[PDB]
Amino acid sequence: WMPAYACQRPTPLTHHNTGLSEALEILAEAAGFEGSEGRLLTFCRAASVLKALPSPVTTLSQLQGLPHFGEHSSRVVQELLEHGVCEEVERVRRSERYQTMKLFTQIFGVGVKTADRWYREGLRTLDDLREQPQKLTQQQKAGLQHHQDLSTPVLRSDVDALQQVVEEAVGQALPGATVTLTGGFRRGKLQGHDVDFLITHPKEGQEAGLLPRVMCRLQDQGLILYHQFERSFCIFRLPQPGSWKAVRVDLVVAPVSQFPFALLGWTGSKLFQRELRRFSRKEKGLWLNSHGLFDPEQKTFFQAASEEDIFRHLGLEYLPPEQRNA
DNA sequence: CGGCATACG
DNA sequence: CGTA
DNA sequence: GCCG
Ligand SMILES: Nc1nc2c([nH]c(=O)n2[C@@H]2O[C@H](COP(=O)(O)OP(=O)(O)OP(=O)(O)O)[C@@H](O)[C@H]2O)c(=O)[nH]1
Ligand SMILES: [Ca+2]
Ligand SMILES: [Ca+2]
Ligand SMILES: [Ca+2]
Ligand code: NA
Repeated sequence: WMPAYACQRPTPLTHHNTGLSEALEILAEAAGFEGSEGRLLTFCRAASVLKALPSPVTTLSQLQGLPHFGEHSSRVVQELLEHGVCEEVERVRRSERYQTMKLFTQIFGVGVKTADRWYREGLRTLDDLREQPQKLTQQQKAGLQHHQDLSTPVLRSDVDALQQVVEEAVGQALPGATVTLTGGFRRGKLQGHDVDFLITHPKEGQEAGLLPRVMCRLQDQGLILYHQFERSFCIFRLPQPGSWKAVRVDLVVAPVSQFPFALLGWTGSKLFQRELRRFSRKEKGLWLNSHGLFDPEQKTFFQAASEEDIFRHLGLEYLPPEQRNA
């Protein structure tokens, strides 16, 4: 019926079980806030299964045979089908622990571990953090200062103007270098919390040393509100009607030999990529990352000229980015 | 039961 | 530890 | 939490 790995099935951005998937993803998120990566994965995968279905789930019977639905996830769906609400999910939603971990981890520079420590220390609100700035890293100070802007979704309409600014700086840094939009926008999203760009050059090796040159030029243009190599996680100044707003932008450089692997990895979704790497390793005996695909028996790397090549070498039907919304 | 993606900053 |  |  439906295969067990999310990389084996198309997953569109919009689907027929939105409410059920959102409920499961609350439990997934809450598991992650408690450090239970296994439970987070199962709830994420069960949610993703529903996203891949061709029609709404109406009755519990329709979960029989679907992968990743056991007693717990099935009970969640059952309660939503019978009452429109799942008591467990609602308890999580209104819990002080969930709400505060959510608010803290949403800060750029704050992960689960930091948020958990703050929570145990008694901290609960953004103003609690602002009042004791001595415990904050420079990254976290920037994420806290910019938090309101960064909490607002970026529009696909904003992205093109920003891509052109990046292209101009990239072209000065290295003529002929290219900029490719990746992340959720490449999967078709009309909004997102940040913009992702992948940079390369058609002559292998010319990209060496490129990212610092790009960042220096963007900084000289006054566009960088914050930046800390081949990956840069920045906060950019983006024009707005009569003003501007802070936006998170990630820049990545890859040599053209690795570009298909980097494009695949940075286009996501996060669950899709984890499932693809898991499939590669556990079903095909091959090790996948954003740089390449390694056969550990022959000790050789697969040359890829396209994403299509990578799917073929893993024995998977090709999925365009818009069907990778696992 | 073991496993749960895999890097870089 | 943070980030993707 | 679930799969194999
Ligand atoms: N956020 C995130 N992305 C990750 C991780 N690991 C990983 O490979 N990625 C890759 O990085 C890509 C871009 O990260 P992102 O957070 O901007 O993802 P996105 O564009 O779908 O999210 P957004 O729509 O909220 O902007 C993901 O789609 C995914 O392929 C991870 O742990 N977290
Ligand atoms: Ca089952
Ligand atoms: Ca993004
Ligand atoms: Ca990103
Ligand atoms: Na964070």
